[PDB]
Order: sequence, then structure tokens, then C-alpha cells
Amino acid sequence: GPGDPHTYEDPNQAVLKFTTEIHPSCVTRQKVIGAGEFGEVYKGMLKTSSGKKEVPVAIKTLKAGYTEKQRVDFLGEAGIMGQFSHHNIIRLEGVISKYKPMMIITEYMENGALDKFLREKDGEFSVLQLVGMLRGIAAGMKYLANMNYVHRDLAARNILVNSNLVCKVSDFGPIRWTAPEAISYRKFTSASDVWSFGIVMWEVMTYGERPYWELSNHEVMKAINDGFRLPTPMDCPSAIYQLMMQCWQQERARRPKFADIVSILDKLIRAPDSLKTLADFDPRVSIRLPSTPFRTVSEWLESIKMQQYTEHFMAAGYTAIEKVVQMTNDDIKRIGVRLPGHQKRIAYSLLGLKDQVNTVGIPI
Ligand SMILES: Nc1ncnc2c1ncn2[C@@H]1O[C@H](COP(=O)(O)OP(=O)(O)CP(=O)(O)O)[C@@H](O)[C@H]1O
Ligand SMILES: [Mg+2]
Repeated sequence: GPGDPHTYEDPNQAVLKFTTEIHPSCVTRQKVIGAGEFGEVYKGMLKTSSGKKEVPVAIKTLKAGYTEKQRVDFLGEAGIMGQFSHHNIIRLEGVISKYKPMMIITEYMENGALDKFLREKDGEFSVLQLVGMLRGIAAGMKYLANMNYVHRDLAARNILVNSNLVCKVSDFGPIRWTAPEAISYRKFTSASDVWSFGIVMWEVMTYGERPYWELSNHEVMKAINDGFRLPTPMDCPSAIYQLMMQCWQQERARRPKFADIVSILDKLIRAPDSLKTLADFDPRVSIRLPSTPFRTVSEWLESIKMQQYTEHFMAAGYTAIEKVVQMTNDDIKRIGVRLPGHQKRIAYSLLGLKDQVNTVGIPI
């Protein structure tokens, strides 16, 4: 579980260790329900034990004529999925790796992909019901982050919905969903997943509108890099749009963590009157212009790419900004910032931080 060693970089080993090899005689294939990258997807039934009643499943298959790399990549997804056990993460029943066709057998999600489901159900849920869907997705992502798993492809199309409307993250083992630092520098983290989650929030509250659909990919690239952002969906609580914008902070360290997101959404759901104030919706607006105070020492340090010293500050008792602004340049040396260039970068930043805490602006 969390904290335990994980196997995210060895597909065959994860298949061996974390999947149940299912005998083909236990699987009954029924109607086709989708087309995947590697082959058709079916609804079916699974006998897990000789003396047990069959249970409904989804059956993902690998197309005939596959290459061995396609086979490894296909089954590798199950090796990842089998390490997870959470209400909002797709549950793996097992795989067939010994006989053709290769199969991945999962719980059946009758309502399919969330973006398609919401378009089919346009306008038919309450805002509160939509926020509960987002809470379920966030809870799954909180679990993945705690499992030190970065998803990299979080989008409404990769959330599946079952008959009880439970939303579950899938797709283990797309510029409009990807954080700026992940596109430009390939820095994928749970914080870039949080960016994606903000996009998912926008997809859900718009009932499956395509993000930045008015724009080409090249225009999306300028938008995200320069700081343009999606405008509010129609009928979107201000608290929910403000959370989207927080997920889309340019500086990844300023984005909320998934544990924070779940707590925020829980508070809103428990007091649903908090959802009644809406963000101003103007149908003529397609994009917001760029937006023009550090909460933690870690945020401040990462803003200047000095996060490698975070624990050095904490251990010495410099755990808040109001403490940091009292630091001399010799204190920085004292706690272990040895490299002169790093001393200089922190010293200069502290000057600006001291300007900030001493700023006064009282309207009369
Ligand atoms: N457990 C499940 N229950 C019900 N339907 C499912 C399902 N798993 C997959 N599907 C259906 O099959 C479709 C495609 O499945 P899936 O997303 O796994 O293919 P894929 O993973 O190859 C796309 P990509 O290559 O972009 O990751 C889904 O849109 C979904 O409708
Ligand atoms: Mg997938």
C-alpha cells in the first residue's frame, strides 16, 4: 500500500506479481462495448471460482497479429492496476497472458467514459451531483498520489462511470490537459496531475465541452504558456471555478494537493448552500487574459528552484515565512546552503520577501 515499495517501471514483473492469471474457460465474452488502442473491448461474465456465480466484467482484448512490444505494453497496464485498491480506481479482476487473445478483465462500468456520459446526459444532474462526481475523482487521485503514482493522462475520457454513478480513474501504464511545465520540460508530477484535474473539473461542469475547442493546438500552446485560462462554465459555483483556477496556477508548487482538493470539495458538499453563488457567465467569452504571497516555505523555495534546501530550513526551525524574513545571510550558510550562487539566489529573494511582508494597503 502507501509507503510500501511499488513496481511502476517493470511491466512483466508487475503482471507476475500483481495480477491473477485467469483461465480462458472462466471468461464468457458478450457484446462489444468499445474500441481500444490495442483491440476491442467487450462486456462479459467471469467465473472467479468453480463454485461461484459469474460476475459481470469488462474484457479488453489485444488484436490478433500484435507485436511483442504491443503485448508487453498492453498487459503492463494490468500490472499497474493490480497494485491499487480504492473505491474510485478501476478494479482489476485479472489477465489472460498465457493464451490468445491477451485479455485484461476489470469491473464493468456500465455508463462508460465520463465525457461521453455527460454529453448524453446534458443538463440532467444537479450542480451538487456534479460536484460529488468531482469529489470521487479527486479521492481516487489522492490515493494515487499517496501511492506515488503520477497518472500523466488525467482527463474525463479516462474516468469511467458505473451503474451507481461512481466515477473511477482508469488508464494506467494531449496538450489541452497537460501542465505547462510538463509540456515544455516533461516534468510530470502529482502537481501536473492537479492541473489536469482542473481541466477535468471544467469538462464535468460543462457536460463534456472540449477544452479550448475554439483554438488550434499551436494557439493552446501560446495560451497556457502566456497564462491565458479557460473561462467559467455556465452554472458553475464560484467556489468551483476558483478551485479550477487554483489547479491552473503557473507555479506548480502553488497548486493545491489532491488531499486539499478532497477536503475543499467535502466542505462544499456538506454545506451545499456554499455552491449557490455562481461565477459570472458571459457566453461571448472564450478565453481569459493572463492573471497578474507565499503560503509555505516550500512554495517560496520552489519558486526560485531552491526546493532542494526545504528540509534544511525546516530542521533548523525556519518553518514559516514570517520566520524566514528574520534570516541573516549568515543563517543561510549556517543551515547548510554552502554554494555561493545558491546563497546569492536566496539572499536576493529574501529581500523581496521582506518587502512583501512589510507592505501596507488599507483602503479608507
Ligand atoms: N471497465 C469498463 N467498463 C465499461 N466500458 C469500458 C471499460 N473499459 C473500457 N471501456 C470502454 O471501451 C472504451 C475504450 O476503452 P479504453 O479507454 O480502455 O481503451 P484505450 O485505453 O486503449 C484508449 P487510450 O489508448 O487513449 O488509452 C472506453 O471508452 C469505454 O467506453
Ligand atoms: Mg487507456
